[PDB]
Order: sequence, then structure tokens, then C-alpha cells
Amino acid sequence: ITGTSTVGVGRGVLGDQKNINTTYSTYYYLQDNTRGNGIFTYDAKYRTTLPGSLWADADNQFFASYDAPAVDAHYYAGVTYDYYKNVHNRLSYDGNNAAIRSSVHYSQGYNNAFWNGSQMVYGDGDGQTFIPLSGGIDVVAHELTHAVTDYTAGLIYQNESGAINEAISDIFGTLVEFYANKNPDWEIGEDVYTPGISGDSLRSMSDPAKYGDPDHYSKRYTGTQDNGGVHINSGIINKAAYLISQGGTHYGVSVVGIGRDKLGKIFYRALTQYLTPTSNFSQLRAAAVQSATDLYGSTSQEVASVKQAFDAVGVK
Ligand SMILES: CC[C@H](C)CNC(=O)[C@H](CC(C)C)NP(=O)(O)CNC(=O)OCc1ccccc1
Ligand SMILES: [Ca+2]
Ligand SMILES: [Ca+2]
Ligand SMILES: [Ca+2]
Ligand SMILES: [Ca+2]
Ligand SMILES: [Zn+2]
Repeated sequence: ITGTSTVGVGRGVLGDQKNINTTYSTYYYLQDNTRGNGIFTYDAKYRTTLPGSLWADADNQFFASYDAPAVDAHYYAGVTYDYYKNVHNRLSYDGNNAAIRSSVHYSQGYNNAFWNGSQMVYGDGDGQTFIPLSGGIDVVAHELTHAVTDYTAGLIYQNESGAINEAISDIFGTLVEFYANKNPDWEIGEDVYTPGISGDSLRSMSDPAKYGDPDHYSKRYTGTQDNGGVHINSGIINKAAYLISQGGTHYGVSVVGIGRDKLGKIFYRALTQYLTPTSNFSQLRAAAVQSATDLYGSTSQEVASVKQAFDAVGVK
């Protein structure tokens, strides 16, 4: 909407206060004009029609319980935008400052979040498996990263390409979490998963097997559930990424860590220059090796570490 840029204040899902960029025209709207062609957050009002209505508020204060998922979807979309722009020189998900749209309060008791081809969508959870999912910065960045993937590599959402698609979202979700630097970790969704259970998470990148996800190609799922295991086999690539960054010895194979920033550069380049819609795990290894070669040189530690990590997870 046309209006003037304003700064509201509110509380997120976890009870933390933050400032949010809004737009004033009669109401204060969750419309951040400070980034690209805007970040827009919508109320789906417990229904499944999308996007719903652009979030309107009378006083620019967002401290109601109902406001919390909107505050976080809006704010964490901003952090994710900043990560891609500042770290990778990428302007929004399409590289041309496309407007970023999110809807919260999607459906009832909805234990998921997704990119629907055009926008991000967040359930509130059922209060048992999840609380409102936009409360996780890794979750928000995971969703926006699906848009990035769809505009770039275009990895088909099934089987190996789909597991790469998933891992890319977990990797960048995690790198954005580290970028914001509030309780960062290599776990996925810990801030919004299972409020009655401390210390767990939806997935682990550092040890995928702790939740039954494979950490080696020989343990990959080959059935038809979950689009051929896209949220399961992602563990193999998540583990490789974790090893590239942090190092470790895994099934007897030692990997020298090169740090998060270099992991991000290598995978961003692979995603945007080398991967295609049908890339499999072996082709991802080749893409990562070539990306590291471009960035650091064929004889570099970075290239050697990429090879070690994929060796460790059984991907040749
Ligand atoms: C394995 C269970 C979990 C909840 C699956 N969902 C997830 O891992 C994450 C959310 C996490 C980060 C909290 N959501 P996601 O974006 O991967 C859900 N994906 C999914 O809905 O795709 C299916 C889809 C939807 C719309 C258009 C085309 C395809
Ligand atoms: Ca208000
Ligand atoms: Ca965390
Ligand atoms: Ca996390
Ligand atoms: Ca929990
Ligand atoms: Zn996903």
C-alpha cells in the first residue's frame, strides 16, 4: 500500500521485544519498505485462503498474543533478506528485489510451514509438536531459501534433487541463524519444536542420526514417503555441510573444517552456477568441488575439505 515508512514495536513468539518496519496509511501495516520492493506480512485468520489480508494494526504496537507470529515472520524475513544481500550480493529471492510475502495463522493446529510457489506460509502448530513456526529464524530462512532455490537451481522436489533442495534450505536457514547470532546452532527448528521437551529439534545437521535421519549414503531412504525422503535424505547433505564447516572424523574419514563463511560461499555458488533441476548427490559433490575450485583454487584446503566431507558421507 501507499503510505509512509514507520517503526513499530512488538513481541515475538518467544516473548522477545523487537522493532519492526511498518507502513502508515490510516492503519499501520506490516509492510517494510526499507528492503527491496518490500516485505509484506498477511493474516490468514486460521483459514487456508492465501495470502489473506495485509496485516493491519491500529497503534503500531504488536504485543498481543495473536500478533506474535506476524512479528517474527516479518522481522526474520528482514534478517534473511539482509543475509542474502550483505553476504551474497543477492537482492531478494529472484535477484531483482521481488516483494517478499508471508502469511501467518494458516489453518488450524497446522504443524508445518512452506513456500507455495509465490509466498511463505506459516502454521501456528498444535501446541504439542510445534508452536507458531515463524518463531524460528532458521525456519523462516529455510522457507525463503526454497524461493531462492526455485529461482536458481530449480531442484525438483523429490528423490535426490529434492533432498538437496531440503538440505540447501537447512544449510542457509542455519547460516542465517548464525548471522543473527542469537543462540545459534546446527539444529533445525529447536526454537519452535515440541515446547514440552527441552533440548530436542526437528532435525540435526551435526548428527542427523539422532532423529533417525541418515548420515551416510549407504543409509539413504529409497521408498516413496515424503516425496522419496526429501526431509530424511537431506541428513546426508546436511552432515557433509556440517563437516565442511566444522570438521570432524565420521565413519573413520577426517575432514578439516573451513568455517561457516566459506561453506556458505561454496554452497551459494554451487546453487546458483552449477546445480540444475535434476542434480543428484554425486552431481552436488562435483558442483561443490568446482565452486570451491573457482573460489579458492584447485590445490586449496577448501577443495580438499569438500572432497573429504563428501567421502565421509559416502558420496562419490
Ligand atoms: C518432516 C516434517 C517437517 C514439519 C517438514 N517440514 C519442514 O521441514 C519445513 C519446516 C521446518 C523447517 C520447521 N517446511 P518445508 O518448506 O520443507 C514443507 N515443504 C512442503 O510443504 O512442500 C510441499 C509443497 C508445498 C507447496 C507447493 C509445492 C510443494
Ligand atoms: Ca496494536
Ligand atoms: Ca538456535
Ligand atoms: Ca537452529
Ligand atoms: Ca522442544
Ligand atoms: Zn523445506
